[PDB]
Amino acid sequence: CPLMVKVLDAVRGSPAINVAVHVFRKAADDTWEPFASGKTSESGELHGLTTEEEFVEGIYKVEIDTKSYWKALGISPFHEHAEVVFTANDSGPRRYTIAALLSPYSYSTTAVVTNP
Amino acid sequence: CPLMVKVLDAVRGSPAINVAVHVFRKAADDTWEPFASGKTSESGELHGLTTEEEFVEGIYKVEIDTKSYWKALGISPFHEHAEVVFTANDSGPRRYTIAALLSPYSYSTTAVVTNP
Amino acid sequence: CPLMVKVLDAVRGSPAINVAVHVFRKAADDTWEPFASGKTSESGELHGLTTEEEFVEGIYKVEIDTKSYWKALGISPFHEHAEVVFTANDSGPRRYTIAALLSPYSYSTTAVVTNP
Amino acid sequence: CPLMVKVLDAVRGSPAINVAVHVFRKAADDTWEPFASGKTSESGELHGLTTEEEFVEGIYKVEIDTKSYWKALGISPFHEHAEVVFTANDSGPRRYTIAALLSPYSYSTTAVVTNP
Ligand SMILES: Cc1c(Cl)cccc1Nc1ncccc1C(=O)O
Ligand SMILES: Cc1c(Cl)cccc1Nc1ncccc1C(=O)O
Ligand code: NA
Ligand code: NA
Repeated sequence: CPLMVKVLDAVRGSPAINVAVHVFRKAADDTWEPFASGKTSESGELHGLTTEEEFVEGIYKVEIDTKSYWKALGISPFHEHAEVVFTANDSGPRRYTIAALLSPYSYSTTAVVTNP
Repeated sequence: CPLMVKVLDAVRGSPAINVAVHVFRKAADDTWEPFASGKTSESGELHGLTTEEEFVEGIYKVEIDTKSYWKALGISPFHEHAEVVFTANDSGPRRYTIAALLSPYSYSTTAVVTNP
Repeated sequence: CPLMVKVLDAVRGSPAINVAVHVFRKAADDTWEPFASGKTSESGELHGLTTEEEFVEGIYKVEIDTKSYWKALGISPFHEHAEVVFTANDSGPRRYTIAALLSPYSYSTTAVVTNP
Repeated sequence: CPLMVKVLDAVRGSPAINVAVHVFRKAADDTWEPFASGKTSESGELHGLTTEEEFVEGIYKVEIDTKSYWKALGISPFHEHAEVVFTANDSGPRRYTIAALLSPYSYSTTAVVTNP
């Protein structure tokens, strides 16, 4: 699998567990079409979203449902969700990790792109 | 000025100047309607986007055009843009500062919310 | 004011008020000598730490007393403090803003450096 | 091993490879005594720094030698190093991951503390 998502909690110092993640691919008419989805594991990670054959070049959006995560902890958050929008490019390294670090009023996101 | 956007560059240690910003508001049919737009000044700040009268309750999306910023400086970055999606004014009028700190493969965003 | 410190709270979406800050400068025997100190105001900012005359070339350490900040709000955080260590004025006088964004188990820090 | 260090590069979107890391423990006279050290691997990770028997409660400092990392890439950085100072506590979960995300003029750090 060429795409993994990892989510961390900056308030508790822990993985962010059971967070819903939705991935979309941009269609030719500029709409966002559902591509893959899941929930983070006990390690904060979501594996197996796609395959090499399916993950062709194009623009993708990863939506992390942060508002529901904070509400289940009893904490009032700012954002509706965190959105990560990027182009997949076959020239570059082949494995994409999209990571996010969550606080109630802030988030940080980075990409780690590597070649096995 | 109940909505201000501030952008910093983590590579240069400077304000991020001339960054385009587009704000949208979710309409009653669930589409994103254009609401306001502008670009950051020499201080990295974008003022004057809206007014207390026009900035009603709603779900707003602040799109910060990070790719165009980096490409103008000769850098091929990861993200298409940074998107900040939040509900505003649901407990009455507030003042919002949306800030972002930019790197080629990462960004952080936070909100400062005050009650005038 | 060639040195300013700004601190934000990522849990509340607000300035971090009443945060103690201690600045040190490395001496010719390699020890950290006390240089200046203060606390952040209602805006999260600490002004007036030093002057253009006293802020000579050197290696400086800005210690932001994050643990004491969180403990006063009822939160047991991870870090003792946040430390920012940098060489200043090695190409002539500059103005430095040291900013930090705080969560219980995380912090981000960045510098804005300008030439007056 | 109860302590792991992980370092990421926000400019290149990659692990930060071959970064020197030094760990110190605070002594009774308030000085910092060398405890363990190493260099990050090709995955940006440094394993095997200590053992359960040796990693007793106390105050520790993790110094990440970011300045040398950026200089070897040809990039002028701001900080001398990144410093992470924290108390180890036997009550909490048993495995500490200290992670840092590096840019030339900024860094973010978080702790992930979990129980096997
Ligand atoms: C310091 C910082 C980090 Cl580390 C990350 C994101 C924004 C900021 N800065 C701000 N964020 C919100 C409002 C104001 C600022 C500022 O730096 O003036
Ligand atoms: C340490 C950190 C910060 Cl400070 C901010 C955002 C992500 C991370 N962590 C990661 N980011 C990307 C890929 C992996 C990780 C990780 O911590 O395993
Ligand atoms: Na309401
Ligand atoms: Na010089």
